[PDB]
Amino acid sequence: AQQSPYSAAMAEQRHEEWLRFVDLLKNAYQNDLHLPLLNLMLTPDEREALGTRVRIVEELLRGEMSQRELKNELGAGIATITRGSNSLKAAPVELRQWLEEVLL
Amino acid sequence: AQQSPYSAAMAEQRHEEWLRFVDLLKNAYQNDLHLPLLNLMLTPDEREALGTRVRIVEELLRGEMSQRELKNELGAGIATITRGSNSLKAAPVELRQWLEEVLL
Amino acid sequence: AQQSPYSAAMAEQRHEEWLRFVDLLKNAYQNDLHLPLLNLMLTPDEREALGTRVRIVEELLRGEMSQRELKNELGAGIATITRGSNSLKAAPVELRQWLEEVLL
Amino acid sequence: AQQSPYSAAMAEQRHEEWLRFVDLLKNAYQNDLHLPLLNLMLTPDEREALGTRVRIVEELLRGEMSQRELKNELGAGIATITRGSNSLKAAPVELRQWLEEVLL
DNA sequence: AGCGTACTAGTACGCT
DNA sequence: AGCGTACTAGTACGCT
Ligand SMILES: N[C@@H](Cc1c[nH]c2ccccc12)C(=O)O
Ligand SMILES: N[C@@H](Cc1c[nH]c2ccccc12)C(=O)O
Ligand SMILES: N[C@@H](Cc1c[nH]c2ccccc12)C(=O)O
Ligand SMILES: N[C@@H](Cc1c[nH]c2ccccc12)C(=O)O
Repeated sequence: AQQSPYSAAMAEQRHEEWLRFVDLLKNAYQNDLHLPLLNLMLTPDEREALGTRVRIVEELLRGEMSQRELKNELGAGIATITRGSNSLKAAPVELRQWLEEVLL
Repeated sequence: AQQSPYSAAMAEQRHEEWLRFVDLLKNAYQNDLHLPLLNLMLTPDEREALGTRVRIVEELLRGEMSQRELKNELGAGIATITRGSNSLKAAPVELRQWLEEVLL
Repeated sequence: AQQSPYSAAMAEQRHEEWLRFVDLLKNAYQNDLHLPLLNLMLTPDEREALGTRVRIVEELLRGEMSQRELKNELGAGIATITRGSNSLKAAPVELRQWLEEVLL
Repeated sequence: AQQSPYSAAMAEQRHEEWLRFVDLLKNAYQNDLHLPLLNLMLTPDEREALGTRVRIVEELLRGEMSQRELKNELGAGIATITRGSNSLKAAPVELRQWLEEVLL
């Protein structure tokens, strides 16, 4: 939400800035300053939502439990598992297969 | 927005789920799959908000422009600059001083 | 609003000046002069904002009403409840659990 | 600032709530939870402003330096010393004289 | 359906 | 005079 422009016009300024973040975080990891950087850059709520999403993504690829079970284990809405499910469908083959290795 | 509990109870699990994210992303960067991973894990809006926060944090450390100017440059609400400002106050000395190197 | 520095520089002096306040107020309570001391030391507006914050913090721990409700009851902006909410998230376990005793 | 009503009407709700704070802090001091309580209740900026005010009040009573000097030592505006000066004028005799003991 | 929370809008006010 | 920041207004959006 950033006053939703859907405008091809400047959805561009708010991407090169995102890449600047991606790069800075990159250095942070290398200097071991990623944790405080992520504490500075994300809110507590964002960090938690992210915790849940990795579990969802992991378990989905794992496929050892129905989505209804996953939702119970995590205390999540089913909508949130579907978001992971559809996103995963769109992820590149490379990413999906690398995830099934590290995450499994 | 996950049933806000402040609950000493399990803010640890979701916290441990969050650390699982931190580690995975760590690997992603190392394997050069961070970009799609972050495209899979965050929504377009989160990516953008993050772009703006790096700018805010950078310009605040830089301290060459008032916050009223920063707000006009970024098209942000003053409240968002204050969140960065207060957060920065809370950041570790280590982090603030490294940011002022890479980010300046 | 005192020349926001984040400056490792002297955030200790002003911090040590702040601790001088904490100790003086301590004495005030013990001698029953806290009320005028607090009338001397804070402005009318700070006292009032503080009244609203205790309510927010109390009601959030209590967790019996939604934040939309809290906001109407108190005539506050939602942003002010979120500040309380996030602040509470960061409070030590000792504090949150004692608050839930005296404040509930 | 709380949308400035000057209205004798409800400047009252936003006083009994303030007394609730004064009382809660009281307990906090007794149980040694005043520090985290004050970290939860005040913003960083409020704590710092408070450090400066105690110094101002102490030094004014002390009267060993002109106000122009005080201002330099503290890096304060002269307006801020005048607020202290005028407030001190209005403080009860009891308070002023107790201050001159503990603070001097 | 409801709820928590980050955000752009634009104020007041304590400070230097 | 200028500046930092807490606030009421009311949005969007991720969540359960
Ligand atoms: N940790 C910050 C995250 C944040 C939100 N908005 C920001 C703007 C700038 C920098 C950081 C932030 C917070 O919880 O408030
Ligand atoms: N890219 C995903 C991000 C996401 C949101 N919720 C999720 C839950 C699980 C995994 C990913 C997500 C999206 O925009 O929808
Ligand atoms: N420490 C809190 C102080 C605060 C501001 N607004 C609040 C509302 C409720 C409770 C605490 C607060 C902060 O800096 O944000
Ligand atoms: N009661 C004082 C609070 C105050 C503001 N600035 C100060 C400076 C010094 C001492 C007290 C103060 C007032 O409303 O003005």
